Amino acid sequence: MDAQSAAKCLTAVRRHSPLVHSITNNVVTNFTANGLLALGASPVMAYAKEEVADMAKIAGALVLNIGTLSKESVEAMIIAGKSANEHGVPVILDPVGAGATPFRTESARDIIREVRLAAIRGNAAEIAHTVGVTDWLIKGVDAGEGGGDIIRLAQQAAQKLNTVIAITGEVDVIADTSHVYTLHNGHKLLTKVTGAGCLLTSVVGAFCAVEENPLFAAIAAISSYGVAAQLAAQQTADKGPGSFQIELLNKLSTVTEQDVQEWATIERV
Amino acid sequence: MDAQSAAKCLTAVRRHSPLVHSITNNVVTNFTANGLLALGASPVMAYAKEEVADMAKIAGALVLNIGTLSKESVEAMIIAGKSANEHGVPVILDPVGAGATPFRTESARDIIREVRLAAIRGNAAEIAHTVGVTDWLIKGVDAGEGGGDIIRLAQQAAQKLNTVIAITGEVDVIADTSHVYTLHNGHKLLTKVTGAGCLLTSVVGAFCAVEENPLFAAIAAISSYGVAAQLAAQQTADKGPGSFQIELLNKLSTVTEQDVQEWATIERV
Amino acid sequence: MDAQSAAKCLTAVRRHSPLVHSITNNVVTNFTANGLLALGASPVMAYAKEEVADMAKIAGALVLNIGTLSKESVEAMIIAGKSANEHGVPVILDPVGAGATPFRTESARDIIREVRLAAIRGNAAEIAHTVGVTDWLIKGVDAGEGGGDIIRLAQQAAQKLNTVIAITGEVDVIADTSHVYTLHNGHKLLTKVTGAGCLLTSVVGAFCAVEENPLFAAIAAISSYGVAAQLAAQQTADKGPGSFQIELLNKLSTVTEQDVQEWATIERV
Ligand SMILES: Cc1ncsc1CCO
Ligand SMILES: Cc1ncsc1CCO
Ligand SMILES: Cc1ncsc1CCO
Repeated sequence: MDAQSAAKCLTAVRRHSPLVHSITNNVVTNFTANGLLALGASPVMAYAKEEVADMAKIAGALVLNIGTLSKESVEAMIIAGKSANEHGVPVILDPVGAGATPFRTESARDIIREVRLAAIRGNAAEIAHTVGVTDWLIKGVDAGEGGGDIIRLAQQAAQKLNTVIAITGEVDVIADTSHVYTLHNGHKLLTKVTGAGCLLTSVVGAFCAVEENPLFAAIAAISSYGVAAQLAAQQTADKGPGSFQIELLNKLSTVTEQDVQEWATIERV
Repeated sequence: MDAQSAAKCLTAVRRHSPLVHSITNNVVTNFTANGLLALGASPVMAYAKEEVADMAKIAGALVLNIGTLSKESVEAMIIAGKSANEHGVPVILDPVGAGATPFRTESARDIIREVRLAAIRGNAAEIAHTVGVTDWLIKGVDAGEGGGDIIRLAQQAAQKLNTVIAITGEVDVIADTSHVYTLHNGHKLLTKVTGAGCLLTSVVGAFCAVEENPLFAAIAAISSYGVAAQLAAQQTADKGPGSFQIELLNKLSTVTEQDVQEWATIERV
Repeated sequence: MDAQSAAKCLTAVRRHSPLVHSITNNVVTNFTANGLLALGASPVMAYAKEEVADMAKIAGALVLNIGTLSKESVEAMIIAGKSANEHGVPVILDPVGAGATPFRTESARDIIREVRLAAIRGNAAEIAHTVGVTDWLIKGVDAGEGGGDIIRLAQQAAQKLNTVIAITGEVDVIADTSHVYTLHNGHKLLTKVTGAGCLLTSVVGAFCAVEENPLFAAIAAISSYGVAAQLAAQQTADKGPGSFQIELLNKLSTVTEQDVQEWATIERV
């Protein structure tokens, strides 16, 4: 895929306005919903065991996030995932905090055993503890803590689970069983807005609802989000993280196809 | 009622600063509270069964919203409603998603059987499944999917439950047992801000706390909110949904009596 | 302590970026996290009984808030507090609504019996019902409902629990077993932003993670927050509470040491 192609998937999402069902944490519910609305999609949050199966079956995509998990919410995520798997609705997982505490690592591993996933998104450490692999990294600072080792972790995980693995960082690495790509987009102010990464996972869900190949959907989602963020930072930079949060939402609704073609960097490895 | 009268109820709300108790969904808690504070009221959220009855009895109004309901939260809403009914505190209901899943339709019907309501607010479909009536509509696009049929649904529901029914849309229809009105106010950017409709339901609650006739309170609440939204969009328009959300809050605190008299359209049918 | 000293603790917080674990209400989760990120700290929310002990032990500080409490969340706060007490992590408590309903007063008293606290923050009424003392006051209006009586309540509570007591109001009163101070900072627009007080409690937590004497940490935290708020209001004033919320976040990230030295008023009694 290329910048031109990613830009086309963005226009598709806006034309179809897919329904994205989220079972997420309570620190990012409002931001995630506002971001999806700004982008042009339709968000819906539902967590009760008596309704998740019914809501998941009528959605375009299902997004699972364990940020502030509980025994009952993990049980609901699995019931919802099974329902989506039965009706052909792509499911995306964000294993927030996997590795930080055993309860999170356990819940993450349980979900991947019971639900077939179209994609998994998180930092290096979160992905390694979820799949149970090697190569350890949190995010990195400068120079280079290892690029080939991250590329290797991504491919190994993707091959074992037969899904798409997107490891985010200053440089994004995305891969499926037989392909690997590195992405250069975004701005550091995204680290000062809670839920920024989570919103990205939901946007990936929106793109998967309109593009059949999950690898292409993920690449187009991450490239579009990153360009919106950079353009927002240019207008937001020395004002602060408060103004950036608001301008990010504005840009998610005004970013064009030409913008993505000009500022998104996609490289096949 | 007229624009002049609606404008007077707004000044009343600001003078009394009523305490509005909300039992709502976790996607709109922060926005709903900030909007009520901006308007000039006092919000309070409490959901535990061991305290809802005590909190409801000291409030000026009670607002129930099933956006992200659970078995226990529906039970709490009913305990709270019964307490308010015992101490003369008006109760308002927003049956979010009624009809979307059977669990939501069931919970909505259970609440209206056990609690006496001053008003119910939602779209056409939500109102029809909650009361169990005819006439089906989601929101409409252009031309006219039927105005008289919506007017009929509103009056039928209002007569059966002896309460006020407010069906929102590009054109708002409000009615009680013997009166019907259509309202023309607002801006479409309200559809790009999550919780915008919910905030409106809470504002109706604030107005009911200071005006004895619930039909008049609802008309004045919806007219004032809509004018604040239009004035915000004029200053927010080509910047985006992010800037609009912030300007809506600003306008809820600066909108005047003259503003409402000039831009709110109220028509008795 | 003085303005010069408080300013130094601010730079410390930004250099260390402490991890602050919050077990709080769902009306202020997003705002609290964004404020901590803006300030320069690292927030983490976790509420499940199967993980709070593990998360608390690796944090720099623990913050407990009963704003929208439940039977299970109070149980979790206590398990988390015990763990922090075992690993030397300072714990801060915000007894939101203590006195409003017996369930809140009871839960607040249970926490102070089971957990050793570095500090407690709330209004006069909340502090009196939590500790079970005299002197009653909500916030005050003008003239003077009693300054010496508030000073007395603070010292009595601090002596009995051997902790720091911070009673907020137009004038802030902070004290420990043998010292008392009054602080003059902030702006009234903080009352129009939900979670403003709660964010302050979390900021106190961030400062306690880097300064050994909790009294000094609290003084420096409250002075810095108040100066950021005043500077934001100067740029936000006649636009509204919406713009202020956003500018407050901006200022929490741009406020300097010189700013605090110039606009914070600290007086030892
Ligand atoms: C997006 C969303 N999901 C359940 S409630 C809600 C807020 C708008 O009612
Ligand atoms: C409005 C509200 N209700 C319970 S907590 C809260 C946030 C301010 O403490
Ligand atoms: C700060 C925070 N705590 C648990 S989830 C979360 C949102 C970012 O994932």
